[PDB]
Amino acid sequence: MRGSAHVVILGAGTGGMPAAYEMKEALGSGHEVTLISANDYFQFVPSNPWVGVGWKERDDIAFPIRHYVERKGIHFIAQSAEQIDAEAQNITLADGNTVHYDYLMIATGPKLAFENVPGSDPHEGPVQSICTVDHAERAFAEYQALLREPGPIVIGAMAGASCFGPAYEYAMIVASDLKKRGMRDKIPSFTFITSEPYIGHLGIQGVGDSKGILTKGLKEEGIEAYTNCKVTKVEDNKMYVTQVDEKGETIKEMVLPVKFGMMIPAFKGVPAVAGVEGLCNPGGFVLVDEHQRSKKYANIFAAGIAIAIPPVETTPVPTGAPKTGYMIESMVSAAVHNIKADLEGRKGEQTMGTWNAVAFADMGDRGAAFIALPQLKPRKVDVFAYGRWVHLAKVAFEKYFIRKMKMGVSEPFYEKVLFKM
Amino acid sequence: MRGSAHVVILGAGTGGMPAAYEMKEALGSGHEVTLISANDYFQFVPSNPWVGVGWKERDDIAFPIRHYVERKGIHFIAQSAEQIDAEAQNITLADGNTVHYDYLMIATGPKLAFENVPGSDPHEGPVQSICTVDHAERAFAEYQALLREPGPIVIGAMAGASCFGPAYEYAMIVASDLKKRGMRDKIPSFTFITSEPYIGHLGIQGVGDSKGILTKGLKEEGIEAYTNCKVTKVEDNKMYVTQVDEKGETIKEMVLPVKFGMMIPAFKGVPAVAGVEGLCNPGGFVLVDEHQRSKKYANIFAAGIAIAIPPVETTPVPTGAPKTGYMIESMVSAAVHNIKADLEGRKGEQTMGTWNAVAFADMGDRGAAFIALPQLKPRKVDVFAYGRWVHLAKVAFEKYFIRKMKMGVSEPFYEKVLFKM
Ligand SMILES: Cc1cc2nc3c(=O)[nH]c(=O)nc-3n(C[C@H](O)[C@H](O)[C@H](O)COP(=O)(O)OP(=O)(O)OC[C@H]3O[C@@H](n4cnc5c(N)ncnc54)[C@H](O)[C@@H]3O)c2cc1C
Ligand SMILES: Cc1cc2nc3c(=O)[nH]c(=O)nc-3n(C[C@H](O)[C@H](O)[C@H](O)COP(=O)(O)OP(=O)(O)OC[C@H]3O[C@@H](n4cnc5c(N)ncnc54)[C@H](O)[C@@H]3O)c2cc1C
Ligand SMILES: CCCCCCCCCCCCO[C@@H]1O[C@H](CO)[C@@H](O[C@H]2O[C@H](CO)[C@@H](O)[C@H](O)[C@H]2O)[C@H](O)[C@H]1O
Ligand SMILES: CCCCCCCCCCCCO[C@@H]1O[C@H](CO)[C@@H](O[C@H]2O[C@H](CO)[C@@H](O)[C@H](O)[C@H]2O)[C@H](O)[C@H]1O
Ligand SMILES: CCCCCCCCCCC1=C(C)C(=O)C(OC)=C(OC)C1=O
Ligand SMILES: CCCCCCCCCCC1=C(C)C(=O)C(OC)=C(OC)C1=O
Ligand SMILES: [S]
Ligand SMILES: [S]
Ligand SMILES: [S]
Ligand SMILES: [S]
Repeated sequence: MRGSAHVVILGAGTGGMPAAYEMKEALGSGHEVTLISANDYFQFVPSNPWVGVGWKERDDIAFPIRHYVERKGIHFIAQSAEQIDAEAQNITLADGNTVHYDYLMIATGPKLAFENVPGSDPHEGPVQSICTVDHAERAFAEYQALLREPGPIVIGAMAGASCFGPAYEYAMIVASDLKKRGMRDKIPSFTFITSEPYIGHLGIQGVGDSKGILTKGLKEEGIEAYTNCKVTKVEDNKMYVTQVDEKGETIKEMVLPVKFGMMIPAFKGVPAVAGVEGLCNPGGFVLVDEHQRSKKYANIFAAGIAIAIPPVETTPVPTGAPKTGYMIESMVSAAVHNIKADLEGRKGEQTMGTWNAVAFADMGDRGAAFIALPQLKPRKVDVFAYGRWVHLAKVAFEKYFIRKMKMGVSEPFYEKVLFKM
Repeated sequence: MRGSAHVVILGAGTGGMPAAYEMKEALGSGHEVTLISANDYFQFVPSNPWVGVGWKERDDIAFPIRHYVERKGIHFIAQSAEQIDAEAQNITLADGNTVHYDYLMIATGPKLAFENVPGSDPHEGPVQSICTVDHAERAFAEYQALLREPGPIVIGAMAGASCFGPAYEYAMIVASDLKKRGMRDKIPSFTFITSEPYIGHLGIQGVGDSKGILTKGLKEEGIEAYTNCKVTKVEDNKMYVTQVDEKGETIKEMVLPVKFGMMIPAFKGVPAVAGVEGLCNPGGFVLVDEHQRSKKYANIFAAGIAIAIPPVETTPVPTGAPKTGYMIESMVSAAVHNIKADLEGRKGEQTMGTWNAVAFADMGDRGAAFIALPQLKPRKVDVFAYGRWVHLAKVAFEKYFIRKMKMGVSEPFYEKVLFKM
């Protein structure tokens, strides 16, 4: 309302949860902040692969949101938004109730586009997913069914995927867990299928010696790897795969039996956001400027996986570049700053800064990680790391981020200054 | 003097040059800042290996100091200090003139301890050095003599060395340059000799896969490598090397003929500083507290290679851990802050922060670099990088640091925030 603007944050994930706290800290008691989310709990997404192999449980990586945001004066609605009317500035919830906003910050993450590959939905066949804790639990249940009745394994990433690290991580920890259980020798075949033009491309044209290291890692585990692949369908417990050459021409088709499978799907924008006229590209991603502001609606901002970022290359099989946590938090920080600036008679000038990708993977006792910036080469930083210390750093960061999601954030967010003293 | 304290910075190197500018910026026109240095020019030390193979010249990496510091109100004395009387607070210069100080910041870098190995002084025999531009020029002259009359090459690091990267870099670029000149096949033997307990230890117990990468790099260049070595003498154009086992017992002695040689020497404190009673350890390094303040004299501070840092391990052949640029600048920044604090009735609380080591090496088209922190394992960051981008980053940083040494510094110093936007 006038003089007391209502800011709604849609989606309580890696971007949206911090966005809610930061928005309320920034605006104070004179304004209303409402966080709306499909789930009543927060989950630490990067730990889902471990849930998928039974190395972690839901309770380790997830917690109920309400009390933590409410104690900060933030309203919480645990309902999915089904429609957004950008003209009237009304959000229609799954229960049919309506929420009006003065500013909207979209942080809705990805729609997991299983529809791209008929039969690939985790509920339709043997190809599972570890992108959410619900799905990771389902993946682990199927993994146990595999242990009871061993059969072919296929892990990888679909055409159009932008999130490749977790596929490699999952393959490695499944292989590891099999060995632990003395079951590895009972698997007839273990295959890695990816849309990447080469192993370790990771949607970022490689980082450090990711190609050499991941290539050798898969080989060492007896995992046969295929690149430039797209899955045309999953049917009768078989994955139908087409492999192309540099020019997109078929060099082979394969039919792979699958007892246990996990393929990272392509991401699209969620339906309620994609459905807003003029807001998004054909993929459903919000078209925003450098200030995280929608190009169509001046009072809609967006951050996280939900925003559109232009491609920098065109791979033989479509692939996308990942949108990772540090860049996401930079988007959130900028959006919050610029909304506040708007509420104070200014055009905020803050941007997300330089494009970058960062990621951790934990194989158990040791981890891998990378940092790449900016997007195109030659880069200013292009590094891949491996070792026990990376495992320890992942453990530490998870513990930290979860505590911060409970205690609240406000500051820029980062402890780079704390560990450098 | 009273109400107008005189601060003297001794040594105009990586630490001292910035220290002079930062001190004057911090104190302003009410105080006097004098920079005293043995040479009338600044040199960018990390580029010396390239001067040593003729890939760079003195004029590329060095420039006269006077005008740049004087235009900032800093007094410049291009004389070596020969004696320091800490009681009277008087510095005796090489010309016999005396300079009084109220505060002294020692930034005198290393004494190159060739005396540890009889015959190893660059002027005494074929074993040269690339630690200074004077010496690197001499190394290149001898390298040309090698080209005229090919013979055995021996490159490496002496017992007690703490600076290992440049030995590997130099070996690699000499091998590279030989190939360029079609002379590589004319070298009867090319040997790498190091006090490190293993290749790629680097005085920091390894970083990333430094061991594997440097091991393979030397092998690829046909360079035979020996670890756990100390040179007992250089004589009649032969290097007498003793190799020990884990327990320091001789497993062999070797006598290596040398036509062209380069061994990084051990570092000690410079004589004028080491000669100050109670100031230093037996090695000549200033014993300081966390605030960079001498433990003996409250008005003497120290930064850079000149300070004592306790060892964290005891290798079969003595080795030391490197003191590198980012940590050095942190020492400088803290010293300046705490001297100013003293001049304003306070004990400055600023410290150099977390121990870390960083380094670049440039092989021509591609570079290597590492970051390790803190000193003991498991680390919070332990990374090794290689590629064209590292070459480009080294070129950029050199260009930047040299310009900053001409234009002046004041700020914390760093552009991490500039390239992240
Ligand atoms: C398996 C996996 C591993 C990853 N590993 C890393 C890593 O190591 N490092 C890294 O930096 N990044 C990693 N990422 C990438 C990225 O950081 C995460 O995907 C991150 O969670 C994305 O944040 P987000 O805020 O954009 O979306 P999300 O965290 O997915 O949050 C979206 C939120 O919006 C909600 N929502 C969706 N639709 C609606 C609706 N219509 N109405 C209301 N709410 C809705 C969702 O329930 C969810 O709470 C990983 C990603 C995955 C999937
Ligand atoms: C070959 C080489 C390569 C290196 N590579 C890297 C790298 O890649 N990355 C990195 O971060 N670090 C690197 N270092 C390590 C370190 O950063 C440098 O040695 C750095 O120059 C040390 O800074 P300093 O200020 O302590 O000493 P210096 O830079 O050596 O400065 C000491 C100054 O004191 C003067 N001085 C000495 N005695 C007296 C006296 N009695 N009276 C007056 N003045 C005196 C000297 O002339 C000199 O100007 C490298 C070192 C060397 C030798
Ligand atoms: C972060 C997301 C992107 C990637 C996700 C998943 C990656 C899976 C990791 C597979 C790699 C396993 O293979 C592993 O790699 C490194 C090689 O560089 C080796 O380790 C080697 O380098 C490391 C440091 O980096 C040294 O500490 C070690 O002594 C050395 O042998 C391991 O001996 C090898 O077993
Ligand atoms: C910084 C100071 C400390 C070290 C100083 C001097 C180091 C000398 C460098 C010798 C290494 C040369 O060997 C080189 O190493 C890397 C392997 O990791 C290889 O490069 C490999 O990893 C890089 C990324 O890191 C990839 O871009 C490349 O595609 C891959 O092949 C090169 O193919 C090999 O030729
Ligand atoms: C320098 C080499 C590795 C050490 C990096 C330490 C800190 C970076 C952690 C990466 C990370 C960031 C930044 C991050 O913002 C984030 O989102 C919350 C993650 O999880 C999804 C991350 O894993
Ligand atoms: C993250 C991987 C590598 C990129 C690092 C970029 C900036 C760091 C440069 C290293 C360096 C620092 C910090 C430094 O302070 C310094 O002294 C002036 C150097 O020269 C001696 C350096 O080479
Ligand atoms: S998923
Ligand atoms: S990734
Ligand atoms: S030297
Ligand atoms: S080094």
